[PDB]
Amino acid sequence: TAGYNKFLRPNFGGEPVQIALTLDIASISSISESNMDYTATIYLRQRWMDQRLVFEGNKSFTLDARLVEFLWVPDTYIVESKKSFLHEVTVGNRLIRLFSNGTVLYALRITTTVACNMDLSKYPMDTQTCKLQLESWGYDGNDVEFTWLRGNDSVRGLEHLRLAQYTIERYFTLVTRSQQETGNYTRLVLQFELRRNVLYFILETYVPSTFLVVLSWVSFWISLDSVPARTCIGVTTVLSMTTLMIGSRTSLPNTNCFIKAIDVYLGICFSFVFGALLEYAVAHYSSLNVDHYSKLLFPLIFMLANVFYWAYYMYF
Amino acid sequence: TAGYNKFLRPNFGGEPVQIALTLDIASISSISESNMDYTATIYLRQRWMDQRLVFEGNKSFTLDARLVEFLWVPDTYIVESKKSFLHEVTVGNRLIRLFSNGTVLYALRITTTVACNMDLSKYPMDTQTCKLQLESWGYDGNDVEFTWLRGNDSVRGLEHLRLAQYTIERYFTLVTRSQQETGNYTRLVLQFELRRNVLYFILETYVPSTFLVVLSWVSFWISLDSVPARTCIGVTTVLSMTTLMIGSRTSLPNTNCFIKAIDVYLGICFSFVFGALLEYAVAHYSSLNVDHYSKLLFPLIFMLANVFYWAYYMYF
Amino acid sequence: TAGYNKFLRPNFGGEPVQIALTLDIASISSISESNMDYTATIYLRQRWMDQRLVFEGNKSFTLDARLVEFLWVPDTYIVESKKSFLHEVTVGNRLIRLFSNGTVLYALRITTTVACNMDLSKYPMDTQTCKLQLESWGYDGNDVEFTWLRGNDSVRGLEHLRLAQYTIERYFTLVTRSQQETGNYTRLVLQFELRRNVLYFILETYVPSTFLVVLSWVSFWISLDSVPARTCIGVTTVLSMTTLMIGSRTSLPNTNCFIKAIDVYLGICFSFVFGALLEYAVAHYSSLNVDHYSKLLFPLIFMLANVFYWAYYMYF
Amino acid sequence: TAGYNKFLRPNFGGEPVQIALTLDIASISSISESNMDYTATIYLRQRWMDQRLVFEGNKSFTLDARLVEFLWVPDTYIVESKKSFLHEVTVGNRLIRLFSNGTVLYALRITTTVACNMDLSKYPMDTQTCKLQLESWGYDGNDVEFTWLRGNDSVRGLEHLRLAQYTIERYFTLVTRSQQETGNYTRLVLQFELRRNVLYFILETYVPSTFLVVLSWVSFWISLDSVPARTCIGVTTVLSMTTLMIGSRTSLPNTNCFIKAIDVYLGICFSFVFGALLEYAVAHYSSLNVDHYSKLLFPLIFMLANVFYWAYYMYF
Amino acid sequence: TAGYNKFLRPNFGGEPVQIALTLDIASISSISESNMDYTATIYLRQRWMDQRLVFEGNKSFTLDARLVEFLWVPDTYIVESKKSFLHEVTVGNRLIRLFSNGTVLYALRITTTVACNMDLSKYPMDTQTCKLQLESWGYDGNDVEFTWLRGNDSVRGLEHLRLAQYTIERYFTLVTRSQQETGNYTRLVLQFELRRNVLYFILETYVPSTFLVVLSWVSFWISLDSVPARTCIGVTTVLSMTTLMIGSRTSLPNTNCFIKAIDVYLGICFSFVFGALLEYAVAHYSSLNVDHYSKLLFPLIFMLANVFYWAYYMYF
Ligand SMILES: *[C@@H]1O[C@H](CO)[C@@H](O[C@@H]2O[C@H](CO)[C@@H](O[C@@H]3O[C@H](CO)[C@@H](O[C@H]4O[C@H](CO)[C@@H](O)[C@H](O)[C@@H]4O)[C@H](O)[C@@H]3O)[C@H](O)[C@H]2NC(C)=O)[C@H](O)[C@H]1NC(C)=O
Ligand SMILES: *[C@@H]1O[C@H](CO)[C@@H](O[C@@H]2O[C@H](CO)[C@@H](O[C@@H]3O[C@H](CO)[C@@H](O[C@H]4O[C@H](CO)[C@@H](O)[C@H](O)[C@@H]4O)[C@H](O)[C@@H]3O)[C@H](O)[C@H]2NC(C)=O)[C@H](O)[C@H]1NC(C)=O
Ligand SMILES: *[C@@H]1O[C@H](CO)[C@@H](O[C@@H]2O[C@H](CO)[C@@H](O[C@@H]3O[C@H](CO)[C@@H](O[C@H]4O[C@H](CO)[C@@H](O)[C@H](O)[C@@H]4O)[C@H](O)[C@@H]3O)[C@H](O)[C@H]2NC(C)=O)[C@H](O)[C@H]1NC(C)=O
Ligand SMILES: *[C@@H]1O[C@H](CO)[C@@H](O[C@@H]2O[C@H](CO)[C@@H](O[C@@H]3O[C@H](CO)[C@@H](O[C@H]4O[C@H](CO)[C@@H](O)[C@H](O)[C@@H]4O)[C@H](O)[C@@H]3O)[C@H](O)[C@H]2NC(C)=O)[C@H](O)[C@H]1NC(C)=O
Ligand SMILES: *[C@@H]1O[C@H](CO)[C@@H](O[C@@H]2O[C@H](CO)[C@@H](O[C@@H]3O[C@H](CO)[C@@H](O[C@H]4O[C@H](CO)[C@@H](O)[C@H](O)[C@@H]4O)[C@H](O)[C@@H]3O)[C@H](O)[C@H]2NC(C)=O)[C@H](O)[C@H]1NC(C)=O
Ligand SMILES: *[C@@H]1O[C@H](CO)[C@@H](O)[C@H](O)[C@H]1NC(C)=O
Ligand SMILES: *[C@@H]1O[C@H](CO)[C@@H](O)[C@H](O)[C@H]1NC(C)=O
Ligand SMILES: *[C@@H]1O[C@H](CO)[C@@H](O)[C@H](O)[C@H]1NC(C)=O
Ligand SMILES: *[C@@H]1O[C@H](CO)[C@@H](O)[C@H](O)[C@H]1NC(C)=O
Ligand SMILES: *[C@@H]1O[C@H](CO)[C@@H](O)[C@H](O)[C@H]1NC(C)=O
Repeated sequence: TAGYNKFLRPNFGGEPVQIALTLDIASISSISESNMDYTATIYLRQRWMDQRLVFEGNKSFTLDARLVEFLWVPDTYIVESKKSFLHEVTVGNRLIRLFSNGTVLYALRITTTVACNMDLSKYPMDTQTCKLQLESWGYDGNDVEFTWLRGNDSVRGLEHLRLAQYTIERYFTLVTRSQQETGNYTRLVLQFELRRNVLYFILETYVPSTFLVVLSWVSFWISLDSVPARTCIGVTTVLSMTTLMIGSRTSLPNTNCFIKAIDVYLGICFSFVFGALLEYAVAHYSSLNVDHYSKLLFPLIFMLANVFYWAYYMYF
Repeated sequence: TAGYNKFLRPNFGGEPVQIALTLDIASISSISESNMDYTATIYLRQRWMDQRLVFEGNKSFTLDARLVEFLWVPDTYIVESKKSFLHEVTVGNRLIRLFSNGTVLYALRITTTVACNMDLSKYPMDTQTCKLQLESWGYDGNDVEFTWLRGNDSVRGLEHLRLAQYTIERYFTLVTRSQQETGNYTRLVLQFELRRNVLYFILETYVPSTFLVVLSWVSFWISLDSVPARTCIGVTTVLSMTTLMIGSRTSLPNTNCFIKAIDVYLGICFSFVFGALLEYAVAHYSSLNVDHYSKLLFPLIFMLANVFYWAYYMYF
Repeated sequence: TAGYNKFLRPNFGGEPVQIALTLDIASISSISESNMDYTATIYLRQRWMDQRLVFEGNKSFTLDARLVEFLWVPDTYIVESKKSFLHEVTVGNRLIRLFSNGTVLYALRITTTVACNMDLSKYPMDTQTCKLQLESWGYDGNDVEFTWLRGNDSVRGLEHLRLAQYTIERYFTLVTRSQQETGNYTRLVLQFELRRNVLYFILETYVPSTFLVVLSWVSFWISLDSVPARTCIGVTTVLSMTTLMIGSRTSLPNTNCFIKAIDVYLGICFSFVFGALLEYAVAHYSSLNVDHYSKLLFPLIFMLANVFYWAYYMYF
Repeated sequence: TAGYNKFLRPNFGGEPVQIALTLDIASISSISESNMDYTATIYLRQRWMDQRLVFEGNKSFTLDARLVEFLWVPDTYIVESKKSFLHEVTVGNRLIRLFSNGTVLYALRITTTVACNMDLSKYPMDTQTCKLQLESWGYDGNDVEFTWLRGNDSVRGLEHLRLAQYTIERYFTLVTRSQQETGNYTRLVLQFELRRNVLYFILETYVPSTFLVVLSWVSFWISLDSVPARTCIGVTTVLSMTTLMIGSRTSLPNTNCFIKAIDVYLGICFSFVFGALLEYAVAHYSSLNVDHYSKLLFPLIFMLANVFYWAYYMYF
Repeated sequence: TAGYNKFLRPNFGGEPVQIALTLDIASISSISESNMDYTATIYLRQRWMDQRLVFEGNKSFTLDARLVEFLWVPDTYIVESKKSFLHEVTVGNRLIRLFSNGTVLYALRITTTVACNMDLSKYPMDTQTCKLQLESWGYDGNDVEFTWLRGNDSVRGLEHLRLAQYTIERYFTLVTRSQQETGNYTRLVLQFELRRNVLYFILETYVPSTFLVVLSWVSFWISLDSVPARTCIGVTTVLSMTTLMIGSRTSLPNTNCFIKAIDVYLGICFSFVFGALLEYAVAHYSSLNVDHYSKLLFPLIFMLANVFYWAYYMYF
């Protein structure tokens, strides 16, 4: 039998081993944009056929995890894993199940940290297509062929997963063929699109900015004769805009090097406030008309620009 | 005897193994709302019957932990564990106790990090029903049946536990039947309701906000003739409200994406201050009556709104 | 001999093993009030008698640490340890010493993190009685009896330890009997009282608050005729008190949920400043006497209140 | 055969083992300037010839990773590694491939943290030449000779790598000879120049500073007759410059002890603002001409100084 | 031969083993004053004579690291290590070299974290004499005698090490005799004096404070007639001094409980500014002479006090 053949894959020499995969994401622990990765716990299930491990019977038997050290198991590995570990809570979280016809069920609880590149250009409404790829580290396509057990039904838990900030709406599984120097491999890629919620940032960041712009508009009505009111409203507007900029800049650490969307909108609001103050100063200098015309020109142009920005960042 | 049968569960083929469970939470190390989990140390005790491990005698014997590697132990596992480890202080923290009739006592010190979903909508008075679920990773309900030794007496230490911010008032144990693709499992769920203290946030955050609103009310009495006093009181009110908002927003990191309760109350206070300032400005503009009427209208309506908010967030 | 009896404790069946303990705290690495624990390195020494490990001779012999895997060692464990590890610098930091009459010396370097509950009510002058408890995880009092080798002598290094913020003044060792569900255990508890230094917080936090209150007192002498000086002194007082409050609140993270002592004193100072400003405003309103009477009333009452607070928080 | 000769290197005594190396940087996880290191995942491939491991055949065979414990593998090590670990996702990420003529392919997934010294003098445009050096820890040049399989081809993935803040433009591999006390070693050094992006810091930090200097220039046009406008513009300029300095100083922790470039430019801008304010004060004192001459002198000299600084920090 | 004698030290019974030590600090990774320790990577080399490991020959042979598990190696350990680990990059970073006459070379790459007590009284110019002590954990002076191979030449890399903030100027090695309860041990202590750079803190913290004091001096020239200029200069001075105090207090976390030197100097500057403001207020009150006399008295006394402070904190 397979005494010292545990190093030899089933059908050592000839047809490769067809391993069917099943994934069950118990929970996506975190999604770090600063480190550009995601930590998630998965229930990796693999099913192959070992002709040397067959027996006479009708039913299957669940064996201890310590038997894994005596049998052959596929060298499955996450392609873009930075740090992963099999859970050892009480014993090794390994399920091994031997079947009559040779089927071997191998289940593991793996907490993995996969790095998916994130483009934060449309940061408030960005959709990140993050992938979890499983491949054989040592055995190429001529030795191990990885396959999905039930297509897109193989992966479970992603449909009902609701993260803190993101939400999976479209996930699917593919059987790609990776071409490396050592050889050709069959890679199983489960890719899912994480879309951040849109309402939170609007009601918590965009609404205060709109209120600041409204206060800047109101600042036009107050004239220079009432210097206390003008000074107070200007101080409040400037201080609130500075605090809003600070709060927006402190949400995400200085790690990204792209042009964001919330930053552009806040810069537009700050530029509008600065231009309003500069126009008030210029009107005062010229007087010692324009303000009345601005009181009607600013709302229409500002609303049109806001609609243009929204149409640009939602549709095209 | 069970020479190589340590991989075989007791009564391998036929009736399952009835394992009685006992829990003893020594300490809940932390409760992280940002990561939405809790780290706690538990004294997991399991009792089953091994017919192959029986002997002739009357008394029980405590064996070394290293004997665990030679016997069969259940593959108990925490369902929602992110990171757990058996303590190795001097030796492996394992108690194995063999009995005359076949009873096996298996005790472990496990520091586990279980993720329980937290809803922070009523954040100052939120009650989180966090669960600790134990299940067999490999053996289904037809092989291992998990049971509580003494019902709700089995779990000890939760009644006398007093955390820093929370307090357990109602905890109970259930025997649920989890239906997975591999098979049906008997899960033991100890769920406990953690209720945060109510007085600390009221006396440290709500009271300063009430004092700020009182100062805003007092600002009405001071007229425009004394510009220094009005300027000082307005500056103090605005600066204090901004600092209070900053302190409230820095307590919890930017991880939750829900509408909180302390945020709503602080926003109401900020809106009241802003409306008071705007009404003062409008009254000054109209004069160059309303303030006297407001001095009587504001207290009653404000108190009624506060009572309505309290009744909404305490009862229904 | 004890071929496979390494799993069997000495005198397996009958009188228990009397293990004498010796502790040597090399350094208390940290004392975290936010996590409510302390990390310290200890030189754990255990001495028992193994009748099966006796030989003919007169002298003792130091054996390699790898021999520990072949002998029986007590399952000593820290009762409230959150994370501990035996040091592996070059080899395993284990001293095993075999003696002629059967004495076995077992020394380990253990960096442990013990959680001791901290009451921060009198935070500037709090004394925390933190304990380090050693117990047998598996063997009860009928199998292993833990004893202190030399009573309060046994523990060394605590008398000469001077931490950054604390100072041990009274430490002692007790032999308690813990009653658990599994059985009764002999626990060795070394408890030490850590007292924080009193002068640092007085000279760095209380003195600036006293200077702020003195400046608030001086603010009474300046009249309303010199509006620049009054405005400057008021701005300086308010800004300094806000900065002092911020610095006091940022020293300890938002983890405790108790009423502190430094917070109470700073709140008293802030209330005094606010009351001084309010009284100045009320006197100005009434004039358009009281201030002169206050200039004499405030010092005596303030000093008496400070003495009462000091007597309350030092003696009773 | 090589029964106990796994401790003996191939050709034990005589000609050394020629090991050909291949590197494949899957991802550079992080580049920490505060800790002055970089964490990256590499696919280390080694090819040597074991005369004792030859067999009769024509094709190669991929063996299990557990066979590595039975064969001889080179003691390759990263020279400046602070913390590294071979990935264990499902099994040990080891590829072992035995060939007919004796070639042995050994592939490992290693996440390493190499410390490369960073000179942050020209911090916005600094180019760091960070190295990854592989050497034999035990076997000197007379026992193991490390060689690159394909010269600069050998390393793959660096050309297409685009980090968050840096960009590799020139990387190359060298075979150096390290002279140590124990012996002479053949070190394989892959050194790559990481150049930080230039546009982000200009458009996000330098542009606000330029706008602040422009506002300071505009402050000259406003005269002392309009004290509200002058006070507002001065307050805005000072507050904005302080906030910009704070934001620049909070980007990098207080770890470097060098004279940076962004700090010098921001200090120049702050000195310009302070000198403008001082000159305005001096002109007011002298009046109770210079400002008109300054309105023309400042732009030319400021632009020339900026061009000189740019030429200094880009070319020489 | 030494079949089971690997637990027995060479010359088991009689003369002790003379182990010659060699140190090579590859890099001091960090020096944490908050935790009062330093993390550094060392190349620990030990040379002893094993009479049972001799063979017939003329040359030495480098054996695999896995042979270490079969031989006897000294139980060297860092006396004040909080956390250390032998590097496992590809294999165990162990060099074992057997010689003809019995010499055994044992080299290890150890990243260690040694706690050296730090006195931050003269914090800007503090010199910390931090030690790295190596001792035998189990074998006393009658079993293992640790010796330096070449005295001060034994340690390499410290002379050319230039850290971020510190600089080693005087390091030396000593053979001390530690007296413990178990026995007397030969400890090898390499102690080095780390001196922080003096110019960085002067040009980045002391220079802004001096500029603030200069601005406070200039504030005397401006009279009360120009209230805008006086208000602006006072606001700038107070705000800049507060920001400088905040920046100085945020450099080091609230962990030390000593009287620093930079804190004393900044407090002196703050007291000077406060006294200048108080003297201006008192002069204004008395007028409604002193300022002219102060304009000459302040520079000389301030310079003399600064020189006295410098002489105190540099020489005696
Ligand atoms: C023992 O037998 C071995 C196999 O039976 C022999 O190894 C092979 O040796 C040949 C040549 O000696 C190698 O061919 C080269 O392989 C290179 C790497 O694949 C090729 O480079 C091309 O491909 C890589 C990968 O995509 C590109 O990155 C690169 O830019 C280029 O396009 C060469 O072009 C060439 O084909 C062959 O790869 C080796 N096989 C393996 C598995 O390494 C070995 O030489 C024999 N030894 C003796 C002494 O006879
Ligand atoms: C060797 O013997 C094995 C067992 O004796 C055989 O394995 C079984 O094979 C059958 C069909 O070949 C499997 O039946 C299917 O199982 C699917 C998964 O359970 C079912 O899917 C349904 O259930 C899942 C889980 O709830 C849902 O997620 C899914 O949406 C769907 O509702 C199918 O509907 C179908 O029943 C059976 O499960 C296999 N058993 C195991 C333990 O995997 C094996 O085929 C035999 N091999 C040979 C060569 O004869
Ligand atoms: C095989 O032999 C075993 C021992 O020889 C048997 O185990 C014992 O079984 C008896 C009853 O079947 C147990 O008695 C109960 O134990 C409970 C737990 O101790 C008690 O509860 C009380 O004490 C706990 C602990 O303090 C409290 O928390 C609780 O609130 C309550 O006050 C019960 O009151 C009762 O005494 C005994 O404990 C078992 N021993 C052990 C070591 O578990 C076993 O049943 C035998 N099996 C067969 C098939 O005969
Ligand atoms: C058993 O055999 C061993 C080897 O066969 C012997 O070890 C050698 O012993 C000799 C002298 O006893 C050593 O020579 C010295 O080595 C020093 C270290 O290399 C040299 O120092 C110089 O080089 C170092 C390293 O560059 C510099 O840092 C230093 O400043 C100086 O420039 C000495 O100058 C001198 O050569 C030799 O190194 C040993 N070999 C090894 C591998 O250690 C051993 O003595 C024999 N024992 C007996 C009992 O006979
Ligand atoms: C078996 O043989 C063993 C050794 O052959 C015996 O162990 C020794 O037992 C004697 C007394 O029974 C111990 O003497 C005491 O040791 C104390 C600890 O050293 C001393 O305390 C003094 O020294 C310590 C350490 O510096 C100080 O901290 C303390 O304050 C005090 O000054 C005592 O004063 C006294 O000497 C001896 O130490 C033991 N040896 C060891 C290695 O532990 C053992 O008893 C024998 N058993 C039987 C049954 O005969
Ligand atoms: C899964 O669904 C995707 C669409 O989201 C589709 O492209 C793919 O073919 C599906 N895979 C299978 C085979 O079910
Ligand atoms: C434990 O308590 C819960 C809640 O009261 C109850 O539903 C359950 O039946 C109890 N279990 C036992 C066995 O007492
Ligand atoms: C240790 O000290 C405590 C406190 O003084 C005392 O109660 C106890 O009895 C002492 N133990 C011995 C054995 O000296
Ligand atoms: C690798 O590239 C460097 C830089 O061009 C060159 O100096 C070196 O010789 C190259 N090595 C080989 C073997 O091509
Ligand atoms: C090492 O140098 C120190 C002085 O730096 C000296 O005290 C010591 O004796 C020297 N050791 C030897 C043996 O060279």
